[PDB]
Amino acid sequence: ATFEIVNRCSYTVWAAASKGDAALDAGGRQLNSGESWTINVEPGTNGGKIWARTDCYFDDSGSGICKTGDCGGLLRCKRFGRPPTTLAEFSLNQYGKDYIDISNIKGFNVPMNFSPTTRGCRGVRCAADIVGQCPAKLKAPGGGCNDACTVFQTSEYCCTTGKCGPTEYSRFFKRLCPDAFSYVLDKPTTVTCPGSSNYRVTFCPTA
Repeated sequence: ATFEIVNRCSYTVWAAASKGDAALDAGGRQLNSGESWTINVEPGTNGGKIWARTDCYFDDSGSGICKTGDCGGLLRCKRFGRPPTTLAEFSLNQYGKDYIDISNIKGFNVPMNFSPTTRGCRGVRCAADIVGQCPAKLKAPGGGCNDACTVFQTSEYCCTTGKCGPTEYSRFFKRLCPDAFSYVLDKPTTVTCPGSSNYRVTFCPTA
């Protein structure tokens, strides 16, 4: 499947693409405002994620640090990034279907639209100003709005017993972005697309 990752933000982002134990394609790249990066993701990829990282510094060897979404200090991500990170999540060619969603379960850093470029399903978007409206206890100094599991590490926010309800904090993310997951057991906002669809992830889609 091909994904075109487009940075419509007015600031630079460092895009990242991983399936948790391996890079997808090059795994990361700098995108200045307006730039597009086309990657290929192998069919059947399960549990892939794409996200943006902000305020990064990397040296010659592709080592350094980002204020949100850092993936162990590497330009080319092999592992998932540190919250807060708005996530585009996908599982491809799962019994003939592709499954996409956007999640705020690991917080929010940059607004995102995640849309097929082929026929047969609709996209999803979380474009609200979550960082500007973020509850004081969830604000991340680096920028971004953390989820409550990252901040407080309780069974209720992290849904560690597999039983948990919505919370004042998950309702905040849900009120601003109803089409994104707001906690682990939220009513799914997954979109089912034809198997082998192609996609565009756009950062700052309204910008």
